[PDB]
Amino acid sequence: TSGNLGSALHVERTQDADTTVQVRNTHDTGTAAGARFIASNEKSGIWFGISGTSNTNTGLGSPGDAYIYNAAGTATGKNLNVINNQTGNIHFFAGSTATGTPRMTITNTGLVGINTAAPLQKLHVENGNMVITGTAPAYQLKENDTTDQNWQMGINNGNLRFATQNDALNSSSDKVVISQAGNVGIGATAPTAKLEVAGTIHSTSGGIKFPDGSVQTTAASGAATWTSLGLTSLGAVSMTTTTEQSFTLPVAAQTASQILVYLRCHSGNASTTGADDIRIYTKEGAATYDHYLLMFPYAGQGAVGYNSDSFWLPKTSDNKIYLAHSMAPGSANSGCNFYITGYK
Amino acid sequence: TSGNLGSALHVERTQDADTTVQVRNTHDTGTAAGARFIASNEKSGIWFGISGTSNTNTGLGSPGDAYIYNAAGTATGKNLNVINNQTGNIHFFAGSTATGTPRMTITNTGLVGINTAAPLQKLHVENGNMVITGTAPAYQLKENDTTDQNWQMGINNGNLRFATQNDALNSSSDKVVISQAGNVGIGATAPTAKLEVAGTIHSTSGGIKFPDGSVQTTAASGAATWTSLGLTSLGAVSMTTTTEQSFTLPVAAQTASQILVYLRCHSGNASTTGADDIRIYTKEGAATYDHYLLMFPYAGQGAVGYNSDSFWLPKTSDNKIYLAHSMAPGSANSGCNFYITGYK
Amino acid sequence: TSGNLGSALHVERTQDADTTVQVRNTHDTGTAAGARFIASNEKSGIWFGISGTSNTNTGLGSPGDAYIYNAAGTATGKNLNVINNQTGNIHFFAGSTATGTPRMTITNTGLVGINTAAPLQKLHVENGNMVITGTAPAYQLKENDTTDQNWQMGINNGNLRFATQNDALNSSSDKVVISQAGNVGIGATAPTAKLEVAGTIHSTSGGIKFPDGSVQTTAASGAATWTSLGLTSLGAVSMTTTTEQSFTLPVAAQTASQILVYLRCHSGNASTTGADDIRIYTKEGAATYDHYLLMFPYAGQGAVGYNSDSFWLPKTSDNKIYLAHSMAPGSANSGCNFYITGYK
Ligand SMILES: [Cl-]
Ligand SMILES: [Cl-]
Ligand code: NA
Repeated sequence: TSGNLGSALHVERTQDADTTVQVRNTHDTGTAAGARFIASNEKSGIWFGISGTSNTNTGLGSPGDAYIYNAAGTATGKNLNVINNQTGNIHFFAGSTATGTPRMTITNTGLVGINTAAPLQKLHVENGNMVITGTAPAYQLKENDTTDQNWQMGINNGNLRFATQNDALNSSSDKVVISQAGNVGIGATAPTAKLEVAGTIHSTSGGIKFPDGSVQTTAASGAATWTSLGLTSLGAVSMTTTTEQSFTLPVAAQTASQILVYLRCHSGNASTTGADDIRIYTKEGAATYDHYLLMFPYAGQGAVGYNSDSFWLPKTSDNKIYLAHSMAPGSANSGCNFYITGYK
Repeated sequence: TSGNLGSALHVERTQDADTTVQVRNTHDTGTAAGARFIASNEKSGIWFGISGTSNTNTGLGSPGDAYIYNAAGTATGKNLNVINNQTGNIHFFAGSTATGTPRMTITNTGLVGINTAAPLQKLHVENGNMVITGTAPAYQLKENDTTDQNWQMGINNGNLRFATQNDALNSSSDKVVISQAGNVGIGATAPTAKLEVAGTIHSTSGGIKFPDGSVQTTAASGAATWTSLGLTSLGAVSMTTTTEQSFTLPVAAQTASQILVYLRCHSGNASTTGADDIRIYTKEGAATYDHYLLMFPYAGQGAVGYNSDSFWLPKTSDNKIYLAHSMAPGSANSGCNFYITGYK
Repeated sequence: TSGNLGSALHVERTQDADTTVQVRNTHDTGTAAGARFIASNEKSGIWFGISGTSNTNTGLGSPGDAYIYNAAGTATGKNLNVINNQTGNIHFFAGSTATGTPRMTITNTGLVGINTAAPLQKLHVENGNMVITGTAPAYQLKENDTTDQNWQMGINNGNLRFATQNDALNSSSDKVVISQAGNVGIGATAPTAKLEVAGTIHSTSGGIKFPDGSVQTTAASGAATWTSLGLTSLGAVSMTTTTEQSFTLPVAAQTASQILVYLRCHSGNASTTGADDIRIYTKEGAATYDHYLLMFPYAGQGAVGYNSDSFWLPKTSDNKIYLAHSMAPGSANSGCNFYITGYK
């Protein structure tokens, strides 16, 4: 050996010039003219050449085109393999020599760049857009470590559709839609509102701003109208005790948030004298919700005093309402009538 | 014929070895050295070769590179056609022999795979990402069966923009935006809220959860303040009938949801005796909304009883409010005054 | 010269036919059989040929395949350059001759079409889908005029993730997520609601529709329960003036929206006679919020009249509440007690 690291037909000439094997045909008018090299076996073959400037064989291309043609012959299923056993790239230059920008590049590590020789991802389009077309084209994302939990962004009937997809990529399930109108739907598919959500909407912080006056809300709801019950008595009121009196709410209101009650009292020639702050209230455990009505009996008087109030109380879990005299007025010539008149 | 299914220069040798035509140039230092085959017509030609390891002709590549070069000559508009007339693939291998993973594959049915020989879509990037770059690069989706109802996902000024697009792909109309801040806007373009929607937001089910206390709301709105009208009388109250009395609401409140009213009554030496549950109410068709005030005249008495209440009633479509004595108290030494004092 | 615009081995024949240089090997059974052209220098070389139908050299492909093979030799880092110095295209045809649809096209201006010879963008997939696969594959959009303000649509654990990204494409920050469940989150990452927004939600117009009854809301919030204070006196009421009396709200309610107050009055043998419309109100600048309670003293009477009311008033910025007699009733045998009983 020498340690110096450097055929049926062999053409060799050492020179500061291309050593060239040329095939040539200058016939400018023959429909079948051309020049080409062919490598073949007994079944098929591969051709490398250029057609004449009047060549009509569209199987190879247009007149004057160049071609690399792997023929059919009697062979089937054959590949054409383009192989760079090198750490360089495969460069495709079109409309320039190699001094131009490579239109496409396949690096030695598998990356593919369009309009860039240095791709950053497996496919990288430099300084340009991408488009896909069809009757329902979709950009799909297939996750390999999971099973049938894939995604896609597609178009259908002008609606941009974000849909899940299976590992076979053939059973989409629309989850989000945006129409040409600009309306978005999440679980809806014909979004009429600017944003329809077929489900609960949650503000984790901040709450909800409104458009008429930029109203900011982070609470709940209220009311405006109510169901009347007329003068539905809650029971007899004792006039002789200052202890707590309970009353059971009508079944109809046992499902309400608020109840409206009416308390009326009168006193003529009473058996006591003094100010009775009647307390009306509902209970949620320790908490109470409290209203008062004044009843001032004056013993012996030849007249009749009277008072009433109508007010709202929270409807609580125990379905009761309570009443308590601060001073027992007495039943003599006096009265106290307690009614539930509405609920909501 | 035989049924056995199997040139200006013809090189044939049947053998268990490559039959080879070789051109060769070992000049390692010439700036113009190389070896190549050329097929040409009278206008242009195509070269297949390798340059010398000191070749400086950058039109073909870097020193020592291999090349397929379709020349310009005097020909214009010509194609280079790479043709596999076979049901196999076109394989591009870079950095390996054919025993490696094909970097790119073009199947016989038109599918293109990067890093996979078995693509599932027309373009399929196996085990890698895709990126597009520019000053406003966009992934576009063109629908062919429709006319100018296309979509795209682009970037502009750090904002991810989902915009409709025409079949010419040159007139985007932003519909959704997400900023680097993380804010989303639907019909807005400078989203300040975490989610701005230039239009109605609809919860089809579930309603709306809140962040302070996880409040869940599926209703509407209420109030807190109101417009005062002072003591604006609603009209004279008859003291002599138990039939329904109507009164017309002031024009100012005819647009409100609720009205606040004040009813006062007094009775001295009256002409009747008994409990009068005065009923004050508003009407929506069959429905009524009802309050009561007690008035207990006592004939002959040398004193004056008095009562009043101030309360809210729904403002209804007929713009009226009504009053009804359960017992006519009489006008003698007595009075009933009815006022609308506010609305909201 | 003539103005007419039209080698170590030179093969030329002008004819209406291909002028052909052929190399051929019909050995159908040799594991090493093949036919090929080779261009080489002293380090490496490039081969163009076809393998025998029993050729086992997988480095070139499968038996009978055709190949363009840029060899390793003693050369490193070398490119294979495919160059069309023409305004035409580079066409890749697979499964057809050039009369078919080009599977891939590289135009002279750099555009790349799959299944189309006339691409509209730098990369254009005609009548087909695109898919990317991996353990977390992403479609990325890199903006060049800005610095580290890029976007991407990826998949991770079945969740479609819209995340910002840097110009190095290696530090994603999830901003929007959609789960296989169909739930969307903006700033959340495990969306439980159909739409979670970790921040304020803004309706620029239209407001908010609801699902139970299609309720439409564009306002704010209300209440239902409240904090009781019992009978907490607001101060002494003067009985001798019709001028405005102020009272300071308890510190506990100075942070509330509404306050609930209780006013009681009684009158026996008074020193005046007439109707006193006691006015109770809160102030926001010019605006007042007004309730009234009737007190009708009757001088000399041998009885005691009484009245009370309990009602809600807006809690205003000045933390005061006010009271005003329309006629001073007098302190003789009479009383007026004013309490704040609740707030919310
Ligand atoms: Cl009275
Ligand atoms: Cl009262
Ligand atoms: Na009274």
